[PDB]
Amino acid sequence: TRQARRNRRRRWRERQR
RNA sequence: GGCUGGACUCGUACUUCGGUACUGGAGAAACAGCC
Repeated sequence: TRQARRNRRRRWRERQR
């Protein structure tokens, strides 16, 4: 599913926010 | 959270109008796994 990018991309990206 | 993604509900695109697809969009690094 898309909830992988919403956990993989989400975990590497939130780090920036 | 130290790491991954399997649903949701949305917003937005599509589309048979069901339903899926976009986390270069959130609630929410929530829940599951290991907890």
